Formats: sequence, C-alpha cells, structure tokens
Amino acid sequence: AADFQGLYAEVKACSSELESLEMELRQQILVNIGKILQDQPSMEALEASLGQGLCSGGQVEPLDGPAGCILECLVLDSGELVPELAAPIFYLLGALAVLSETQQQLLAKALETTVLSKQLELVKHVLEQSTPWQEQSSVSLPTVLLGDCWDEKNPTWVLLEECGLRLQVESPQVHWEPTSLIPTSALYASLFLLSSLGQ
Repeated sequence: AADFQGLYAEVKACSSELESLEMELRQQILVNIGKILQDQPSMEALEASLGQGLCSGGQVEPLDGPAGCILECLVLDSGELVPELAAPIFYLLGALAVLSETQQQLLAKALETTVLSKQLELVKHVLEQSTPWQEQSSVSLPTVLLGDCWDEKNPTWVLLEECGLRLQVESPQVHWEPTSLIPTSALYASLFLLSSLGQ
C-alpha cells in the first residue's frame, strides 16, 4: 500500500519548519549534522535529549561538541525545546539511524558539495521509477547524475547498494527489490531533509 506520493507528502510536511528556518541556524545545524554523522554516539546522545525533551516538555540539558551546537539552535533561552524545530530534527535523526554507518559517512561527505542535490535527485528517481514498489523490476538511471565513473567505487553506487539494491554498470543499472523499500525510503527522507537545510 505504500507509494511515493505518501512518502513525499510525509517528508515534505516534516520539512516545512526546517525550510523556513533562518539561514544562519540552518547552516549551523547542517554543518554540525555533518560532524555527528561521523560520530554515532553523538547522534544517539542528541536523539536521547530531543526525544525526552519532546515528550516531556521540560528543560533540556545542554550537550557538548557538535551535538550541542545543533541542540542550541532548537531550544529557548529557558532551555525547553522549540517543538516545531526539534520534531523534524528528531525525525531526520530517526531516518539517518536506519542507514548503515557507510551510508552515514557518505552523506556527511555529500553535504559539503553540489553532490547532495544530485544524490537526492537520483534516489527520488529510483523510488518514483520503481513504482509499483511491490514488483521486482529494472530501473534506468540518468547517466549525467552518475558522475565520471559509474562502478562499485562510486558513492551513489555504494549508497544504493547499502539499501540492498543489486547494481550493475550497464543500463538498466538498478534491480529494484521490494525488500529495499524501507532503507531506500529512509535514504530519500534523509537526503530531502538535509537538502531542505542546505538551501
């Protein structure tokens, strides 16, 4: 029953308040998400602080390092969370947690460059083009988004292979399997929300 319309609507709705966040706080969050993507205990610490703050409504205790730089953007001066900002960040952290360490590290690298939009466009294409998701099928990828060298060393290849997708060099490059829906959906949600912060 899941489809791309449902996935897009959910991620789009979750993104609204990040896209309308002021530029300076968006960049502070995004740069520091890039650092905690390389430091899983920091992501878990941030998730623990935001989850308890969202559900309790109480004062949130400051964190150290890059996780703390993110949290500072999400709290009032009294220390309670701004729920409209903490909730989408918690949703993003939940999506990132679905992904493997390898994918998390690749996302951290992509943030710094134009690569992020291209990977979002590619993952969106895989999900749109593989409708109906419950049928195994082949998907062609636009060669222009694949970079200079398309093979098992390419970051987009690894990102997709880590979703459980079987990949090959020649078109159609992606073999879609329904069991890859959950990780690929999380990868899309992650790229989409990271892109909404980077605009």
